Amino acid sequence: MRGSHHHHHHGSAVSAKIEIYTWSTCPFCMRALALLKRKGVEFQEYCIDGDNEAREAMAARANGKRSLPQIFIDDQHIGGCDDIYALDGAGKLDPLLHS
Repeated sequence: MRGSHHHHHHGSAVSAKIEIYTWSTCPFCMRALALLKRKGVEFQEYCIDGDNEAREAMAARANGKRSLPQIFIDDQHIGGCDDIYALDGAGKLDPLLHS
């Protein structure tokens, strides 16, 4: 296992689980995506263009909300575009990512 390895009882390597539900052409979704992209983190986008079933799945997790986008970090609902930009403005988003 040649290389420079960090040890601190990590066990199986796992990282932050970051999810965002979008319509590809929604300007608020686009703005949220840009922020996540600028952070350089790895994330999963659920592009649900025209998919009503997926929207209902989203609503079930997002406090019944059907507005877009909806963002989750480590299974916690963070909210929408304004919520994530607000967090960043307060210096609270990097810790969630989690740095």
